[PDB]
Amino acid sequence: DKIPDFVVPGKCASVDRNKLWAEQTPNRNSYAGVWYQFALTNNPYQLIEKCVRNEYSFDGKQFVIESTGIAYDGNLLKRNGKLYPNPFGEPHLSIDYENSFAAPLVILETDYSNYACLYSCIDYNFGYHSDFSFIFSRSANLADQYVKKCEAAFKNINVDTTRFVKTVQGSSCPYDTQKTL
Amino acid sequence: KIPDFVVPGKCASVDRNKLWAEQTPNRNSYAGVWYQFALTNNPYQLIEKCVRNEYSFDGKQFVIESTGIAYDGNLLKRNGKLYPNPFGEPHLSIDYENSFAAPLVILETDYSNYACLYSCIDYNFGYHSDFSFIFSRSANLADQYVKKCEAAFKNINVDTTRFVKTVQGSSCPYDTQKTL
Repeated sequence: DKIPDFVVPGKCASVDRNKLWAEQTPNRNSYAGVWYQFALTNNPYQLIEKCVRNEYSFDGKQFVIESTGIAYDGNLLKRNGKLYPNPFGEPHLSIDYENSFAAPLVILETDYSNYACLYSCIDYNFGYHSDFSFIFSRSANLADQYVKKCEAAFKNINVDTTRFVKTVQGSSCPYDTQKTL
Repeated sequence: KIPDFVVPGKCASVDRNKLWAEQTPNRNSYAGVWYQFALTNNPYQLIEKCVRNEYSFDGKQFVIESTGIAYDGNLLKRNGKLYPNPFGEPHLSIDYENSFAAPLVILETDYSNYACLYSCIDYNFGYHSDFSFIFSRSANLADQYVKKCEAAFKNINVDTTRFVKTVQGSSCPYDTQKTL
């Protein structure tokens, strides 16, 4: 039998959230601004296929997100999101979007000015989990030195980095239009 | 050949504003204990049998203590919350410790006997998954109320043959569960 490659035997990995959480709380303003999705592992929830541009505004208690790009049907699309602390006090953020589920979102590693390596995982009741990983860049491109940092981070939590797929970005993307949606 | 909870098409349009208008003044009457009578295939629900959900309303949200027997046969408690959708959408979010949060619509309830609950998520490939539940104030639920939920789910084109009954009743250690 075959199943989606994002449904994986066993439980979600450990991932040292308290340390990350404590590193990241002082730095929220530095995480704000525009992040481009450089690559992601197979994600059946992401409605934006190409030119994925995530604009974050920090209001002192959460991030308000405008996510834009080209949808799977070829039209421009804007999605309104939020990133806020997990409501049970767990050491991670919840990422939430209009007309969507909300999920944990761990920042496995970031330097704030070039890249971010993001991770979400869910355990199922039948001995499997699904996880969803992302490489974010402050630009349309991302140098291999930074990509390799994320590769290391994901390998360290036993994520198969051959699962990453690059997202269309760059001069073919109507970013100046997207930012006005 | 794909799971029976991955269904073609978009999530149904459900008439959430009418339901929110009806329900928002009655939150207090939704508190207390609800047993899960039946549900459609759900890969997220960690409690297999004897599912007992105790709701406390604080004015703004519900706190939930869910107990029963896990899939390994051991007792389990899960902590949940049910709060208004943070974007101001006319539905609640159901959230549990160390899980995802999802929309949760009350398609129909009489507060004193039954509730018919519904969640749906859209995929980027044009299918959806929905997750439906029949709750009862008791371990059993009279047929008339089962039928009311069936009609409410059929009205939004959820295939009610997907429901499976949850173990409830004498085989269940509720007084231990109350305790957890």
